[PDB]
Amino acid sequence: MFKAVLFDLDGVITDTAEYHFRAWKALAEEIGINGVDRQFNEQLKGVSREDSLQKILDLADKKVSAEEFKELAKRKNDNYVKMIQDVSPADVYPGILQLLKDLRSNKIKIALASASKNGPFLLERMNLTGYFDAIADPAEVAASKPAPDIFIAAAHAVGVAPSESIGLENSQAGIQAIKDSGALPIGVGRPEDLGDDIVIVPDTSHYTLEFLKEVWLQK
Ligand code: NA
Repeated sequence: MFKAVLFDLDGVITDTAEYHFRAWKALAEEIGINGVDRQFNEQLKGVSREDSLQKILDLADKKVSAEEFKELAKRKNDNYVKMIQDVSPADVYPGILQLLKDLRSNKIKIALASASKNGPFLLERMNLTGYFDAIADPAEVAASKPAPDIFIAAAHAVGVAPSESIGLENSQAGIQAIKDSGALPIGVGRPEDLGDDIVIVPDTSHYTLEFLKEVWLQK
């Protein structure tokens, strides 16, 4: 039987992408740049804070000093941190609290494998801290998704190998990272995005202990 489940945060436990988008849009309005919409925002996902800002400036060929650039970037982060003060237990995705309860009661380890610099804080705001055995620190990995480093780190932190683990993700890069770690992926989304060679469920309500056990047996 699998010994651990490795969770991403965004797209699995809750939505942080909406708050990043609102913070970038507010920044662009402040500096007078048009075109930061949700389609455009697809180009900012999984990209560094600095590269995202540059893509926004390039919409208007807008030049700023190195100083101004550093401070516009920090300003957007400050706004994002303000916005997530309102996250609550009601923001947890369907199925996820019941899964955490069932994993804990069956002595299966629970770890976070997220790029979020605010993971510990967000789990505290959602009242989930007491379910998690470890949180991998994204500041300590040498390579980001699709590299396997953050999934290796999450597994190791709870005393298991990835090969003993299931990983849950909604992104192409995260699924590849789980695959290359040695863990078993179960995606949430559609195979058109995530692949034909893994099990995929259409939404998080399908993530049940019974289903995870079925997928592990059949792998
Ligand atoms: Na995700």
